[PDB]
Amino acid sequence: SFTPANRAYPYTRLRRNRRDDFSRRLVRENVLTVDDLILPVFVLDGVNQRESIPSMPGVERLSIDQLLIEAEEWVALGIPALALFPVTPVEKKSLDAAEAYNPEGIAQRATRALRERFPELGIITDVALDPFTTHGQDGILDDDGYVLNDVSIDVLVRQALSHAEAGAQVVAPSDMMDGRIGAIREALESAGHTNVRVMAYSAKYASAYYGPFRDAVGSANKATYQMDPANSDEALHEVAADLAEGADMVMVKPGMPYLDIVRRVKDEFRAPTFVYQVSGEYAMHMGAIQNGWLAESVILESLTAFKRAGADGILTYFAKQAAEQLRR
Amino acid sequence: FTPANRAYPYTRLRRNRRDDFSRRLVRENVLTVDDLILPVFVLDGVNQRESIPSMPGVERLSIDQLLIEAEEWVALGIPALALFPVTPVEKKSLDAAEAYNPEGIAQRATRALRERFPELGIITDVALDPFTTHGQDGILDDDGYVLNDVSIDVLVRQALSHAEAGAQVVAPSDMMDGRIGAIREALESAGHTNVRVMAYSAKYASAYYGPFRDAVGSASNLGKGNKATYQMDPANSDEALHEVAADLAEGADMVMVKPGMPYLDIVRRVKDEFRAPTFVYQVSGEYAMHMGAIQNGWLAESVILESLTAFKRAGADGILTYFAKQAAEQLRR
Amino acid sequence: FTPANRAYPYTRLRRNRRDDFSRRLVRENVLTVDDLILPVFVLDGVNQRESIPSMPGVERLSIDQLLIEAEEWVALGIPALALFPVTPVEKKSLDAAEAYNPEGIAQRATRALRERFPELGIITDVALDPFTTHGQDGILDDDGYVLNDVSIDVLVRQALSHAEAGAQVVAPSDMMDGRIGAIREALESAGHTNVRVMAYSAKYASAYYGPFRDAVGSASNLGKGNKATYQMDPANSDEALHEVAADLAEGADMVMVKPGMPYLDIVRRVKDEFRAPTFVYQVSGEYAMHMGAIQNGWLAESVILESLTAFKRAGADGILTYFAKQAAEQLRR
Amino acid sequence: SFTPANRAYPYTRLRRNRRDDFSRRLVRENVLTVDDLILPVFVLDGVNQRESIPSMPGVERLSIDQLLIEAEEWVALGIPALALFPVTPVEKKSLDAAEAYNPEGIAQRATRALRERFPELGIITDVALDPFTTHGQDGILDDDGYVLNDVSIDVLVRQALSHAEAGAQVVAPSDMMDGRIGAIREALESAGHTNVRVMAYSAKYASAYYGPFRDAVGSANKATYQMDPANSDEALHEVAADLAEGADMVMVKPGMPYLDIVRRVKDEFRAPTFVYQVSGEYAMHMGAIQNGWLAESVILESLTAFKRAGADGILTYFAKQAAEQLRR
Amino acid sequence: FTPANRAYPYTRLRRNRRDDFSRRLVRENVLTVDDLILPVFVLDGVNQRESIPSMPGVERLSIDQLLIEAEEWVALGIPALALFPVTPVEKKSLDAAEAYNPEGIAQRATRALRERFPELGIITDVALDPFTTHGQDGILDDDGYVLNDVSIDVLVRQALSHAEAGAQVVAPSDMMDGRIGAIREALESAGHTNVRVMAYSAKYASAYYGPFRDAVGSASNLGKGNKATYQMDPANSDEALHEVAADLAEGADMVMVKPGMPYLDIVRRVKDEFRAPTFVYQVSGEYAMHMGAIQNGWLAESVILESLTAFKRAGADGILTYFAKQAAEQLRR
Amino acid sequence: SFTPANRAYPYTRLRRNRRDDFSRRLVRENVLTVDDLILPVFVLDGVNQRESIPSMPGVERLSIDQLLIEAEEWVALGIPALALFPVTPVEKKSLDAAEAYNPEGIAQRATRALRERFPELGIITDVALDPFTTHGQDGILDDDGYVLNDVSIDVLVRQALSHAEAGAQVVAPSDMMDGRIGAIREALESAGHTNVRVMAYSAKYASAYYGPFRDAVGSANKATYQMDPANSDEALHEVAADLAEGADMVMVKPGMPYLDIVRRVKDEFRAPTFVYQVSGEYAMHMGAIQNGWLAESVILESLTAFKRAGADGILTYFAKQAAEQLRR
Ligand SMILES: [Cl-]
Ligand SMILES: [Cl-]
Ligand SMILES: [Cl-]
Ligand SMILES: [Cl-]
Ligand SMILES: [Cl-]
Ligand SMILES: [Cl-]
Ligand SMILES: [Mg+2]
Ligand SMILES: [Mg+2]
Ligand SMILES: [Mg+2]
Ligand SMILES: [Mg+2]
Ligand SMILES: [Mg+2]
Ligand SMILES: [Mg+2]
Ligand SMILES: [Mg+2]
Ligand SMILES: [Mg+2]
Ligand SMILES: [Mg+2]
Ligand SMILES: [Mg+2]
Ligand SMILES: [Mg+2]
Ligand SMILES: [Mg+2]
Ligand SMILES: [Mg+2]
Ligand SMILES: [Mg+2]
Ligand SMILES: [Mg+2]
Ligand SMILES: [Mg+2]
Ligand SMILES: [Mg+2]
Ligand SMILES: [Mg+2]
Ligand SMILES: [Mg+2]
Ligand SMILES: [Mg+2]
Ligand SMILES: [Mg+2]
Ligand code: NA
Ligand code: NA
Ligand code: NA
Ligand code: NA
Ligand code: NA
Ligand code: NA
Repeated sequence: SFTPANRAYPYTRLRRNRRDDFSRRLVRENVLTVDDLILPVFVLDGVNQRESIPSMPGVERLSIDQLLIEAEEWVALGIPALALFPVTPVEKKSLDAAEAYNPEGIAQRATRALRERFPELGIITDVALDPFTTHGQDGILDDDGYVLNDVSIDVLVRQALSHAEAGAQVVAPSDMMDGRIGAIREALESAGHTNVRVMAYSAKYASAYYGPFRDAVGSANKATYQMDPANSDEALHEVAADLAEGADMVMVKPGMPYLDIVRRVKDEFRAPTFVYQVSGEYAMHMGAIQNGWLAESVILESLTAFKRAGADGILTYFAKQAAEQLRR
Repeated sequence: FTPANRAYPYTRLRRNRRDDFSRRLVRENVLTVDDLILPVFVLDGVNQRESIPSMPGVERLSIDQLLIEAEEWVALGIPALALFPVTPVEKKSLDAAEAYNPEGIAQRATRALRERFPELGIITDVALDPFTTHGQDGILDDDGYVLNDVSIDVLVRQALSHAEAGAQVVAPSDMMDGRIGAIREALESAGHTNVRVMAYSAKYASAYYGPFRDAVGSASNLGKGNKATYQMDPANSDEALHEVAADLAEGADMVMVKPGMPYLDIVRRVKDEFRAPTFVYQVSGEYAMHMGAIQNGWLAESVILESLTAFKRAGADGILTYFAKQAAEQLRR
Repeated sequence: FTPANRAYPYTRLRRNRRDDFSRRLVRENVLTVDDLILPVFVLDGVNQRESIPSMPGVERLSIDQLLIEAEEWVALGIPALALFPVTPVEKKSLDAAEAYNPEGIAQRATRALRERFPELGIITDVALDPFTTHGQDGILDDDGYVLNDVSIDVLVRQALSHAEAGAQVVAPSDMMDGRIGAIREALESAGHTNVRVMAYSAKYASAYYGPFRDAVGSASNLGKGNKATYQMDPANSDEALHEVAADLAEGADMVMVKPGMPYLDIVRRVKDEFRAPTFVYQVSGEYAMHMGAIQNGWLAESVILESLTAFKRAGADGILTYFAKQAAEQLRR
Repeated sequence: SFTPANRAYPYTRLRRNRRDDFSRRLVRENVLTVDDLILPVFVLDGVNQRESIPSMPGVERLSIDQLLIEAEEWVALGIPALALFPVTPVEKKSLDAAEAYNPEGIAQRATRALRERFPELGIITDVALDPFTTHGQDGILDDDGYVLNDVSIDVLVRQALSHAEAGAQVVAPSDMMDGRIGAIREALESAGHTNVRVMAYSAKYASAYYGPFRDAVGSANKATYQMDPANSDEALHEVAADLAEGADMVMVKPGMPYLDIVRRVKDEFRAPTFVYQVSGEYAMHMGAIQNGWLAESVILESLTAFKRAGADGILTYFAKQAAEQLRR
Repeated sequence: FTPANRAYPYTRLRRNRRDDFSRRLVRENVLTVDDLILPVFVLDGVNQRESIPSMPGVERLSIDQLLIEAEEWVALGIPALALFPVTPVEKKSLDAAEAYNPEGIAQRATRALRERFPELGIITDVALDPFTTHGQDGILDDDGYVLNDVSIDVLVRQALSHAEAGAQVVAPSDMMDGRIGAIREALESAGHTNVRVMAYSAKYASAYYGPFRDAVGSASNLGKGNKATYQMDPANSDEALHEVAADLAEGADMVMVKPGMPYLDIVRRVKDEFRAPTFVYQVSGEYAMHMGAIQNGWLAESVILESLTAFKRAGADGILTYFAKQAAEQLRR
Repeated sequence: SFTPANRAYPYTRLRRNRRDDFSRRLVRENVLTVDDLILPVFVLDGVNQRESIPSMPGVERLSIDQLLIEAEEWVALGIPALALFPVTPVEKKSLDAAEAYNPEGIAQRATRALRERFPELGIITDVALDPFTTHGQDGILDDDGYVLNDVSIDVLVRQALSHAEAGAQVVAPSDMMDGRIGAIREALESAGHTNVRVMAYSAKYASAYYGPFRDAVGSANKATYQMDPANSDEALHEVAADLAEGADMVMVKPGMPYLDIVRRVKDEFRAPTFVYQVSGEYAMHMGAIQNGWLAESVILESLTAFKRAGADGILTYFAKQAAEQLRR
């Protein structure tokens, strides 16, 4: 913990280390690097296609060919990994979310293309039913319109397996179903996919910050599976379970509104810990920068906060801008 | 923490989430009006109201207008205001003498509020940059560096002038070393036994302060010194513990982390380690980015209470927030 | 630590190791140029460069040559130098007066560097043995023992002379009790408010110092006193905590563990318990044994960055290392 | 943890205990003894054979008969145990590492000879595939040249069993395969080898310090199984797993470059904890001593550091020299 | 502690116990001669040796005889002696003046030993009851209670007299509050900078002291006051922490728990919480009961090393033991 | 843990509470009561029989009828429980320790008699093979003379079951076999003896203090199962295992020489914790009291130490004397 060691003014003046750039640099506790950045990308069905997102200024949905073009720069900048989010055509959506495990679904096609062209680039696929359900709910519904836990997991498992077969190095189960990490881990192990990583969305909150992402993927009672914003202790039980079930990495979502949770998770478990700077966080910052209300320097400051809080890796729509600034 | 071997399917964390009643039972934290502090920008003159473009919905108010608005703040049960005077350009000087003028805006406003609303807490701002022509946070040496101890001598006089005006709380916001002890020693020696000191303990060198600078007219002074010689490096967490430990030893009744949401890990650490009354400032940048996104239709209004709930969950006792009135109103209902 | 019941085959720790990208994501620590301090050996005279056989690739440099080399150090972004003067035999005395001579090598070098490279940190060495004829680390009593408090009176004058020369940091390296407090009190009383003190807190009685002694010409004095009466016994871990606690109470801005790699457990304990800016010296012996093995072809060059990464993993904020330039160059690329 | 107890100069002067030899001796926190030393030995195939190792000055590879001769002195000095490393003849190397479990392999022959002649001397055998593969990799390779985890374990298990049958009191699995301690433990238990100790190489790093050992055994992507030098938290998960799987002792490797890891491991688990002062550490010290750059006293100082850090036992090529100095 | 889910039959704790070599490897603690302090009873006169019936094998020795025996103690490497003078009845007084007599037994013995055996540590006993006619541990008020502060004034003079005689360590054994600070302040003011103070910090009101009282002739004074007004209640554990914390703050270089084996939990707590040099006294009662049982043939001689190993396992750095010579001899072999 | 709270002389004087009996009584942290005492008793085969034990002054071996007589007083004094140790006739000793589970063995006969006459008195039976083996070793021997772990457990299990059938409320497995608590617990549960307590000898050391007990029971390499006196951390692993295996109470043995272990065990596990003040401890104290070297008050002081260290219950040959003093 912490021992103040009887430090007292004027013997102790904390301004001394702050006096010069060189000593500030020497004592600086944390630094952000390109190794910490994961770029989420919205993937379209077509060819030679890009779309602008109204609530995410500067962010484009990209067909796979456009994705391959942009990825050259992302690789050149040293961005270790992408998180793929397909924009599913409405005709492919169903009550059984079968498109989730379609070997020729966008996510699967995108993964195969990227694994071939950029063998060193990390590909993190999204294991979730809501891009594929007609109702846009995060799983299979019962008569009452409730999301069924275990039946939803059966689909997630087939989906995760389809992603491993496409070559994804990481699968990221994002729908907050209980026990899903264990079921997905059992299935990957039994199928011989020993080295496929599982990045669990462990402490994912029922948040208003997800607004712009719903515009991005075309999907605009979550309180029955996503966490209540008020709860902190509960996040520890979520992470403990996912680690026991075999997650290689655990995530807190949203990010900056939940930095205390990041801190508690890294302190308690000492495991690889990730944080999602969500679409609302990006849009809030971008909106204030374009309005000329905040300096562009808030981008790096916001990312530094994640590192200081204990995060190993950050999912951020700012990943390319950040990488550029870090280099130059 | 002990996980107690909890395992799916015996443990399913969705069961408590199934219904509103059980979510309510297990809910770990709640925000109330008792948690809110409203910062207010105070003009000289009479019948003055000015909109702040970078802070949509926030007005600078002359004192007469402040008193009128305060009726509604008190009616909503908001426990305290933090006063930030908008100092006329002509009253800035090298020596920051306006800081301790009994007829300064902060002193006049404090006297008016204390008389009109005796139960409303008034938190005054103990700082020199509103009163310096160069806009730096203290008195400069011949190298252009802020002199620590000389600045404190001015801060002390100012804090005493606030105590004399009736302020229940003084909040020293310029990051000078040892200033909490010096101000406390002066308050004690002068008989102001119960004047609270709310220390800005862990206050970071931040880009989130942009709109406040627009509100008080300081933005064009930013380049004329280096705030990194006293404000904390955003990278530093352990250092916050040392800041807080010193302010508690020096007599602070409350300790504060500034900025807010970008520093929620620091709020957590500070509350966990010291178990003291812990405050957090949701700064002008944070307000602006939320407001901009809400006005754009990019974010639902519900993000306001989500952002404030976060401060409570992280361990804060009170939150200085430009959303205080909007929040109290929703609460309230 | 809670293991969280992780069990093979559900948990396979090789999955994160499978690819470079995932290794990069989970990597816990990185070394940067911000972490490096270069010690330099400083000669009297002009156009002097001398190779040190027991430290392959290290040169003692006259000040003119130091300034020339410093251009490259600054260009690589190395934040600071630690200066070690090579005192002429004739300037050694019983009273160590050369320590505080404004025209001593350390003072002249500091003044030259501060003028030429204003942003480069200069860490001076506060110690008496470079200036004593007997080569012991302080002033001797009639029993041949180093007098604690009398030595401190000389160290104080020397630290003041460094502050007057412009040094941003003084580093008291002779293990006298209470010396941090005495030097700090003197700096404060004289107005050197911002002069940092980098305490050699947990400095051990070590055989790894051999080559440094060759560098500064002290090897033949080793037998003339007992360093074990002030330097720490290598067996003692708990004792380091007490050393550091005292130096922090006495005002050190940074605390240091010496030797480095053979004492990485101490770095860990010190960082864990105090959460303060923590420094480590990768001493001359450590440099020499790595260099000797690399030159022999017994070890790959990559051991340099491995050794330095270890300091970061153990909890060090900064590393004093004769590899600083070689490391910065690799980094850099 | 730690309470400074308001100790202050001049009331507290830490030099007082340092004043005289007798009080230094009284407060000395740790002492190295011969009980802490394990001697690694490189074992040749022949008779009347010894070889010098260019990068390990003073260290000889020894035929088993020479080993028996030298062991008399090691036993007389009180060295509790040897760690055997066979120097496999190139003709015995294969893709299936079958020589690993050959009842007449060097390790097995050496063990039987030593167990008979010096019944009280601890014998620690090396459970590893790399001395036996043609490719010198630490396991069985797939098409991509990747080391297969579970298939490699199947061989390790047969090897460990062959060592128990030869009489080894300890087997030491050194190849960083996940779950191998558990598999080896299952097999030893099922075969009735209840008392055979398992000394797990738990936190073994992807290190440059292993250079001279590769010269010693004739073997000059490890990053896919050996630990990244940057990682500390990760070492706790490695040790927790090996303890749960049944290790009687856990090891950190390299040694002095990883003393912080030794400290964390002993503090967290309070289990028998070992550390390997590797070939590079030995060569670095020996090179500087022979160059006359460092006093021979660094040997004892380096070993003292392991004790102070929390190690119960130390694998060190300095074991005989250290034992001699400790006695005389 | 984390159990790490270890479970039979995967974990069998008998495997490490199977052979001597593996037992040796995992052995957590060892006793060495460096851990031993021998208490010795010192007579006035010349050519005096007296057997102590309640302490079989222990002799009181005149100084000449002490010096002769000390040759063997030094040859075995025993680091220090604790001296306990057997004060002649005629030299006891109300004012305990004999305590600070430069010609007292303790002072004479210290001077003789320091000259003859310069490397042997001498720990003198700072206490008043050997010098009072009533045998109570300090100066009495008119109610028959030991006056705390007045007793300290005598203890200080005595500690100074020991420092002047050459003692490297003084050990204040009478349980007066604040005595460590007062003695340290006096030693510091007088220039005895390096005289160690070994505090009897947590010393209990014990029945195990019986035979020592026979050794020094105090048994018949026990009823003439109440030791429970300064010695600790055997029931109290938390209280020991407060005793030790105070003695460390007051400047003790070593802290001690008394009795020994009946208080091994206290040794553990004290070492765990303070991480300071920690000593334990295996008192006369403990020696006597072991000796009696060994002489009876009820216990094997091996219990001696078992009892001493316990002190090391519990966290002691050094052990004051009447078995020191017997132990060193076995060790040794 | 502990906060000194800046307490300083003369503001703090710890002698103040020590000034008067009443305040000493108020702050007294621990008190010994008759509820803390368990009396070990040596039980003979005959009728109207008692024997004196040379190395345990004042202690008698008693036939069951004499035991019943003495038990009236023990019950009247409030002693909660006895620990029975039969003195097995040499003719009943064997290589297979079959007498251990004889329904008419001394322990079984004694238990049935006491359970009937004093239904409220706790009876703690000894689950151990050494009173029943010809060789007096603590289990069944292999060819090498080593005590077999799992084969010894098979006998212990039958013995524990015979004690439950005789009515013993507690069985106390005293032989240091690994896993025995679990095996005994499995067997008691399967047989329907749900409420039979298991008092594990968890941290039992290879001690010289057991001498007089061996005289008492007629039995004068234990280092291969009993704990090395030097080891403390190891005791935590012993207790953790016994608790997981189902022990209702855990014990440290010897007692006063191991009070630090008592402290660590109670602090770490917060479980019912017992300590054995062994025969050597009793004889040492009794010998010094009879010699007139120590006051009889050491008896209470020695017992107080166990309470202060964290023990809930104490096995002590002083139980009747202590009970008498506590009452009067
Ligand atoms: Cl200043
Ligand atoms: Cl500021
Ligand atoms: Cl001195
Ligand atoms: Cl030194
Ligand atoms: Cl008094
Ligand atoms: Cl006393
Ligand atoms: Mg979803
Ligand atoms: Mg979950
Ligand atoms: Mg990190
Ligand atoms: Mg300011
Ligand atoms: Mg401050
Ligand atoms: Mg702006
Ligand atoms: Mg709260
Ligand atoms: Mg020096
Ligand atoms: Mg010091
Ligand atoms: Mg040399
Ligand atoms: Mg660090
Ligand atoms: Mg290998
Ligand atoms: Mg492993
Ligand atoms: Mg150890
Ligand atoms: Mg006394
Ligand atoms: Mg005291
Ligand atoms: Mg007596
Ligand atoms: Mg110890
Ligand atoms: Mg037995
Ligand atoms: Mg056991
Ligand atoms: Mg209790
Ligand atoms: Na990272
Ligand atoms: Na509140
Ligand atoms: Na750094
Ligand atoms: Na050892
Ligand atoms: Na010791
Ligand atoms: Na009890």
